[PDB]
Amino acid sequence: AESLELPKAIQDQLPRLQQLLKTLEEAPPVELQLLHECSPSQMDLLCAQLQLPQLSDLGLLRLCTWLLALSPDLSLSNATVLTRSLFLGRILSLTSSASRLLTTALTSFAAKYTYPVCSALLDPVLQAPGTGPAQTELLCCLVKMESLEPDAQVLMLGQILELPWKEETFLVLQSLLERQVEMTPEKFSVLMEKLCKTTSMAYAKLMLTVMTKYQANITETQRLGLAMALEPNTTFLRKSLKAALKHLG
Repeated sequence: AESLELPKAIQDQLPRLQQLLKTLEEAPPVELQLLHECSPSQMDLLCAQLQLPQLSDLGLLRLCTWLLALSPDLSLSNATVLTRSLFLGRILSLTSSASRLLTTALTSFAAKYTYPVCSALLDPVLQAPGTGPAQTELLCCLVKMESLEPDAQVLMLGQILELPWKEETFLVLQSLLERQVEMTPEKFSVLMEKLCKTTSMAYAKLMLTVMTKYQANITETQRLGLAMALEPNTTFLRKSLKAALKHLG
């Protein structure tokens, strides 16, 4: 309805692409190489017309294998678009842990496109209503990947801090913070402000990780802020948190 046009070669080769995808459900052909004709907006349109969200798990894994062999590499933004089209709907639809094939497809694609996969799925997954352990376990796994390099971890931390904070975010953030990711004092200030401003075990563990792994960054005002956030007897991990707090004094 928005009338964006696919690149000429793509419009022309489109039944061939639909053909190839069907075979995957039954080394990449040059037709897949045509993905490079697309801007990311065109890639989004193309993915929808290919009906990528509707591939079987097997078709998905096979297509990911082909995508991983593409040379040159997909650009950051094109890889971001493809990731969402390939995986977002499937992940959001989970009511149980991801199948072996889904997990294999996602992790092998992320092993190469680590930052693009993580940045592509983090926001929409966390911002979706009713996101649960089946969704957060995959996000936790992504952010723990050894191939998510130190600078990409810094970038993901910045992205997580900008999200509204609820239990699912606490889990993913704690997983990333366990890796000892560096933060500018400005980012650390945001983290502390949100932390100091609760009933869950996930919030307790997040708090504990921050107080123990980032002790060197905690200012006296932040310490007092933590002190206030801890007073009540309703909180989880009271004893460990009090101990961690006393250590900062």
